[PDB]
Amino acid sequence: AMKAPELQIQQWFNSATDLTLADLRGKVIVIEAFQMLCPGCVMHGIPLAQKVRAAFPEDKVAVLGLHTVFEHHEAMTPISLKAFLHEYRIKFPVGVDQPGDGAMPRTMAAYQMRGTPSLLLIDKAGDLRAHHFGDVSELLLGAEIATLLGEAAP
Amino acid sequence: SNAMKAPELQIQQWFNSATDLTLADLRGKVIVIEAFQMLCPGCVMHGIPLAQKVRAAFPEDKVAVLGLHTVFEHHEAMTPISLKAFLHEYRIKFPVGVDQPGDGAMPRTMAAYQMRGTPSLLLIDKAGDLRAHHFGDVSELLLGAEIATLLGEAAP
Amino acid sequence: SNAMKAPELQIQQWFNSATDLTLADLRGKVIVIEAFQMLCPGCVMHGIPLAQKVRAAFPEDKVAVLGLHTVFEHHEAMTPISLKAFLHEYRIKFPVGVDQPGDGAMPRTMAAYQMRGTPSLLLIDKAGDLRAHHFGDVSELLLGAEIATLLGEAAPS
Amino acid sequence: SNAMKAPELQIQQWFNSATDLTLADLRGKVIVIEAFQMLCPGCVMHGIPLAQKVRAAFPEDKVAVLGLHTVFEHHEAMTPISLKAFLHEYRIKFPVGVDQPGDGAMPRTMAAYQMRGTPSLLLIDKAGDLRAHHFGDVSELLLGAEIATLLGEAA
Repeated sequence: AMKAPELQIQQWFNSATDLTLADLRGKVIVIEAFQMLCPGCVMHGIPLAQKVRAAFPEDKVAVLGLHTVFEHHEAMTPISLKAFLHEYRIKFPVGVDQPGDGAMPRTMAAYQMRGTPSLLLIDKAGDLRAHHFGDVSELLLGAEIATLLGEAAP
Repeated sequence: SNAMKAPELQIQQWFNSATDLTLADLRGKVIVIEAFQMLCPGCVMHGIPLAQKVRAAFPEDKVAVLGLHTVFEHHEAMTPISLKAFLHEYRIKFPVGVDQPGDGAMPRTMAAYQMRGTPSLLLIDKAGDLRAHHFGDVSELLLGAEIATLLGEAAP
Repeated sequence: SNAMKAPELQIQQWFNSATDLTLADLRGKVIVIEAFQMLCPGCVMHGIPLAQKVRAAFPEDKVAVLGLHTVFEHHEAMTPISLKAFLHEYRIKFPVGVDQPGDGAMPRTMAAYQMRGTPSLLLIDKAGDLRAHHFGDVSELLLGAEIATLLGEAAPS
Repeated sequence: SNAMKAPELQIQQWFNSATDLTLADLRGKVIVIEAFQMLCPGCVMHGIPLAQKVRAAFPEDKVAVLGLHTVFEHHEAMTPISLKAFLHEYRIKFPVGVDQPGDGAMPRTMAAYQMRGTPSLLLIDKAGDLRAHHFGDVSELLLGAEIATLLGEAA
């Protein structure tokens, strides 16, 4: 039906461990898929993910970044991303999506994302429940997160 | 004046420019230089958009707008390959010069101008003298006033 | 036993390789890894020519030879665009992996292996265990002896 | 004279030098210029060591030794960013000038001297005329002889 595909991560930043979705079962998971050089991610996507992180507690809601480099690959390598996350004070876990055989990296391809910024919501069972591309109403995102937090744990 | 000649640009490479621009090529124009780092949040939010507003407000024949990429930290994260993509993604079309690597962390032009950080905005007159040097937030009213003052002066 | 476990490679990208190579992929081969920086004079003068001799002296079916670009200084001078040109000019044709950036200066695989600098030469047995770890100058007679010893050992499974 | 006047250097940036050096600055000294690319194996193995051998054999006051980084291929791989680190790693301390990038692949000093490739070694006399232009391997005996001859000529 709707099981969220496993993350395929080359390298994690801001994380002691190699996080998987299975590690996060029982939490609502918000994934911000972004490119560090995408003006919409920097202006809207990343700040939204920071608002979510600030508005909901860690024990109930996981917020993750997924750096899905599908263009200008040499300009946005993990060494660039490391500096990005430092300069923009981004503290939540951020996974480098595993580069693919072509332009799109593996997690992006598995989720059939249209590009960036994309926001994915996974429920406590690990099912994919929303997938927003571009601008997101904060009111409606809040509504969706609440709907998922009000559901029973597996 | 007690004004002094603007030191010559020391550029490693140019983006968005058919030629290797010098301040001497630009003699007779008022020159606006936006010194920035591409991973500096204040440069991306305020400094570059301000330089674009100047470009849109004044004609090319009268006012030159240049970007100067002055990387003084995280050098490996802001190499010319990254800058090229950044200019493309942000649709920045005016000429942008990569400042040459310095003896230490600060690059050559930045040091020559004794710049204190980024974003910094420099204004050079028709005669090639440095007339303003702003670090950080700049009032658009004040900036327009200064540019008009320099435009109102007789060509050299 | 003196056979410590070999950490999994943490690589950002590969040159001269169709696939993302892992040590698990290479199980059953003796693996020689040359960890180098492209601007390190000892790597250019000695380490890389040694890796190429190993590659020429042993068959690909039995011995894998891998380069690991472990940039721990002057990071901006030794980025992958620079490495690509270096591998071309020096005709280095075996797979070369760029070590992932670390928390600090040292990259991740280099730190995992507790390397002292470059060049370093690491030898991993058919079972995936680290068996030698040489820093700097290496005796070709003694390295050839170590590779034979490892090749002499029974396959795993 | 006998010999073509050496064309002016067209340098984007100098390393290991307090000033923007010119051939005119060095009138009255014999000048040895080693044109090289930092990723060129023959430059690293033979050309730069030769320049260093010259610098060690002859006093600073009589013989100037300059490097000229003439990047004509893999341009993006050998910028001054990478050259700064290379000079440090290899402990090259003599003045090194980045040749001004050209319109095409060849930078401007390289094109002005019609160099065949790297390493190339140029010899300029005390009067500023080009007296030798070598490509690839150079005989140290021959080079020493050529330098002595130029050093033997009047002011």
